[PDB]
Amino acid sequence: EVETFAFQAEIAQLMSLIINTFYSNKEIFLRELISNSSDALDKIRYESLTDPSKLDSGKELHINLIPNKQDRTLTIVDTGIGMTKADLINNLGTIAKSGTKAFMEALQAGADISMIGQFGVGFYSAYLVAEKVTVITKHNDDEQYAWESSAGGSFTVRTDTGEPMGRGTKVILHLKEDQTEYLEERRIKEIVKKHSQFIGYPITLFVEKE
Ligand SMILES: CNc1ncnc2[nH]cnc12
Repeated sequence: EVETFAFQAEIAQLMSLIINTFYSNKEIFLRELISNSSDALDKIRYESLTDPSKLDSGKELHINLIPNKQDRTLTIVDTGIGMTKADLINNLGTIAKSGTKAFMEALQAGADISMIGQFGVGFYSAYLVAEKVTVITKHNDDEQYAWESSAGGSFTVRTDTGEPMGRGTKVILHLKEDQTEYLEERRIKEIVKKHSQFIGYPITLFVEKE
């Protein structure tokens, strides 16, 4: 059972702008997604301070980066608070409609695309490098779901049959054919050290057999 939804018009326009604008500094996508994971780990931590049973689904708090050259995917995994089905449908827990309107107003007044995170919609910078994004997520108060979109104005939500993750979110980037540099260990390391060196959770870069 798969359900299909239309993006609100402002989010559809934001995604088409990210996909079709000439902008060379694409590497900022990974900074924005690591920051999103850190915010979600802060949230489950705060809830656990008064109710430790919230970590019955997993006590480790971390971020993993997993490249796969055979599938041409780069995946970002966190053990944060996760998303309910309502959260996924509601623009992955963001205020994306008003955030877009601010981002547009800022771009006209001189800002550039790398400031996207200051408006609450940094998740959509994934489309600088991906042609499709799949999101797997599990919140303590709901079941495991998969969200997916290739842009084009719609997304799908379904109940996920894959491996149970316990609690958290997985962002799988199906990369554009000319953006494979972001599967290389040296390149990922460079980007993390430049943009994310003070994140307060351990970041582990997996390697491959090759
Ligand atoms: C983008 N929305 C998110 N909500 C909850 N956990 C996450 N981890 C990465 N992105 C998120």
